[PDB]
Amino acid sequence: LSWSSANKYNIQVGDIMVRDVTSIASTSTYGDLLHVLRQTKLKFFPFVDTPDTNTLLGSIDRTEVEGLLQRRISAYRRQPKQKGTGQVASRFEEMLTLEEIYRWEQREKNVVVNFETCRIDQSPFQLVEGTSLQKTHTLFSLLGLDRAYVTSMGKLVGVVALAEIQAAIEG
Amino acid sequence: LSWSSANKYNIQVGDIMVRDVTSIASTSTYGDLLHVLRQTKLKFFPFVDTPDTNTLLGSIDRTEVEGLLQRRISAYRRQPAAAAEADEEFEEMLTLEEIYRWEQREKNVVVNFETCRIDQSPFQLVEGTSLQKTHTLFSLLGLDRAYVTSMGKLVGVVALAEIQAAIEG
Repeated sequence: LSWSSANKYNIQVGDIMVRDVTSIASTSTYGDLLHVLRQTKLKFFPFVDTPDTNTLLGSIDRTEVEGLLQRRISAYRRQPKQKGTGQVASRFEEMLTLEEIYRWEQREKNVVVNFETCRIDQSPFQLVEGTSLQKTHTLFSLLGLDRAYVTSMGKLVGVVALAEIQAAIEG
Repeated sequence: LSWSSANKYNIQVGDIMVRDVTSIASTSTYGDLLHVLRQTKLKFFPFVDTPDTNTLLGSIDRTEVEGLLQRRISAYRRQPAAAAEADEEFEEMLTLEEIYRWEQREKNVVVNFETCRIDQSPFQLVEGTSLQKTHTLFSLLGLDRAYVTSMGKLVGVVALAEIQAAIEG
């Protein structure tokens, strides 16, 4: 003779995941890049199909985005005691001024970016909404992750950060 | 009428194993669970990876499945414990009409086999295996049903009944 019942916790990536993701799509412009760099602190972004479709194609590093932008800026002016100005005289020729870079983005702020010389990284996992907070935590622990992208059949749906996960697991 | 009159030779799990297994996968819903319970009489099922990949991760008991379902149902009518199911018209009891409505709403919700107990099999039974070795396997472990696998993948079920009969016919 016996009875039947029970209870439990039941949290999931979705009741933690941020649905407003700062992503970079193959259709974004150099203005989009500068924005992501200036308006965030993220060390990497999800590299999407298109802001509409949202097919997660991988992720791009901040240092990788900074590179594309640098290669562009330089490959544009590529023409081939006085007052001191501020300038990113990289390379080693003759101070490429800061006023120039300001005017640079004014001119190419809407030019779609060419992510060809850029390195997109493939994720070694798949994290879906239904996933339990415990399996999501174990995933982060075994791979040593800080941020993971939750997908839905290839499409970006949100971002989960280990911080948010731990806190949710303690609340 | 009917017909018959045959026999067998050097038989193997495969020439006996049922290839259409009723399994439970980690991706199945609560409807799948209610299905397996209402349409079968099995005491346990093979717990698979995905119905597609079919990695045999273990096996779930019927009582175990009934539990997960029970735990769901109750932890859906809000929060709280203490209330038996029942044919309506003694209070705070999940009425049978509610449970009906329950499966109508959670029928396609994938199940969380976390609170559930999955049992690891102590053996490996492959297709190439001879009907004599499979019988000895069942005999020593005292089995009724065994899952035949192919490199981790669920391939079919063999029942002791089927084995004995095969060994006599």
